[PDB]
Amino acid sequence: GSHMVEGSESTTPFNLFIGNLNPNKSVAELKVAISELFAKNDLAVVDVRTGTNRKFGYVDFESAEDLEKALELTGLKVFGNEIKLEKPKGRDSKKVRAARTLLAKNLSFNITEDELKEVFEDALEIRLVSQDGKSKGIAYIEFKSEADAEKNLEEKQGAEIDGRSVSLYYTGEKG
RNA sequence: GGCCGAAAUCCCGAAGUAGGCC
Repeated sequence: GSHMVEGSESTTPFNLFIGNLNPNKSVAELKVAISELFAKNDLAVVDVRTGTNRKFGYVDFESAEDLEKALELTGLKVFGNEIKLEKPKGRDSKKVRAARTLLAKNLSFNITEDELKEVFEDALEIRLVSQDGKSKGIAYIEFKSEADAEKNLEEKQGAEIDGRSVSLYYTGEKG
């Protein structure tokens, strides 16, 4: 579909983000499962997208009544994958935030975002990196900017905790 | 002239994008 509209960058006033789509299915299949469930729910999905690779995804409604039901619609099993839902975070092109972000490495099974939040008081967001279902030892951390994530990343780099030092791996192309 | 379709260590328009495949 090569059609665009005005207002800003959306097809409707009520939109939303979803997670857990289906990496073993199709994109239209993910949106159709949510479009069919809304047809039975009594909604009116105006549009739906995906979370690149069917990992997460998006949706769009035509009213505040579809957005409120769309909230309760977080119990959607996309082709057998209970998708998650919540306000959209459209800001950086997913791989764009990495520039102003840095992830910690060499962490442990006990450490956590809280501990990173205690060491990275300047970082605004953090994302623990495990093995898709099992603590791995890394933790992403985004700051107010590159110089911010860089000044803190270098300012700590190591943080003696859990009887172990946590390294910090930025997120760019040159690293 | 069709199609095919992965990644980006976590993470929520990456993308239905890149690269690739006939």
